[PDB]
Amino acid sequence: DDNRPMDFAKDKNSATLWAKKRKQVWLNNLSKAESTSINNYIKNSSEINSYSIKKKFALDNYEGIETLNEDLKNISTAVKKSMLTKPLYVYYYEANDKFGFNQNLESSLDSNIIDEEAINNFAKKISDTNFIQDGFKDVTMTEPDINSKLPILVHLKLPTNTPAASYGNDEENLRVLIDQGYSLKATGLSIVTIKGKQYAKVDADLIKQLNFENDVISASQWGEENYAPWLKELTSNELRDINNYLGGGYTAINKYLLDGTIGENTSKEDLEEKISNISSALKKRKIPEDIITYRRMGPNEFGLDLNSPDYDFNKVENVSKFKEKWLGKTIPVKTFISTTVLSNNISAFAKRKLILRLHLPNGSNAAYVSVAEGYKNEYEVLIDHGYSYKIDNITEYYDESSLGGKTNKLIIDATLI
Repeated sequence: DDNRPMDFAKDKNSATLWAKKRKQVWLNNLSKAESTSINNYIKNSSEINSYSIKKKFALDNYEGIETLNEDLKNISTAVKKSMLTKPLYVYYYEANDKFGFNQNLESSLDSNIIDEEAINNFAKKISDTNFIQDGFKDVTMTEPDINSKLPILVHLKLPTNTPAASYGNDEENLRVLIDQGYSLKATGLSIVTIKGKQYAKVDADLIKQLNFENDVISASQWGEENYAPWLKELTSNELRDINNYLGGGYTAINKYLLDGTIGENTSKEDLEEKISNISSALKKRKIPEDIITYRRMGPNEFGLDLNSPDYDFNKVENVSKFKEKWLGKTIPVKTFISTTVLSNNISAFAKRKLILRLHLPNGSNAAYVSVAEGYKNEYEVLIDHGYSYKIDNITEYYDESSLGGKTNKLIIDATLI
């Protein structure tokens, strides 16, 4: 029950009373599998969250580890039994990395003090961005009196209905477990002093973006519902040249857009005609709400060869190089952008190491082209040529599967602009 403030602030006694009361009931409402899985999270959260990432980006017929699948499912159903009846502010310390920001926030002259230039740049970086939150998240009810090393204090507002369960082995320092599927949107920034030391306080809202990840059924229903009319209403030439692009025409078309190259069993005129028809098609029904889309990018899309030493992300140095190079950069895109609404890996591009996770905003000129017959299983959203995207974050994970290439891969969170 929620007969409490929205923000316990520094009032640990109240927060504890509320939490104890909630948690006891919640625990009595759990299955033994659910119970087991929450205790698993207590023991093993890091492994479970890492695993959720490996799993969502894996190929279709990836089996994984059974007990961890159970933990994903059971933790989620468990916490859904503890939904908030009103908003709750929660707290956690955080590092630069989680905001895709690689400038030191600490002043070079005084360790207790935030650097002014850095915090201003930070202010820019955290704006105009929905930070996807992978895995589950556990947070504190109160401003934590721990002498944190970390530069950032997140003050996160959980909305009404958020599954957020009171849990932990210490009844006097119960934590809050937040269900996966959410993103973080900054609502304010300030410097605060805690025990003589400054922190960048990021006020943010927890929000939920459309993001099907592995939910093929939902993704298909959404694509059909929003773009079937689009398909039926195409002009004959638009339908023809979209069909051509999809059927393998994309290579020549996108190459022409990239660097004007014309293999001349075609003409500049024909290439221009197909591009103009596909583009006009893509302007016909703007993306109706923000949606996360995905692309397995080849190394060339970032100036790399398959055999470039820098492409070797199994060395930490190269991941660092890549992060320093591309973090926060704006990438102009002359080509059409083929994406999918699924996080699933794709056989034909199974070993590609760069995974674009692109925030595709409402009003973008793009279409779910997989409504077209014979393409239902591609789950593809095609974006118009000429856009750009900014890189919000670069996050590595190890794809241990052989078909995936036994390699670290980089989840590149980006926003279309």
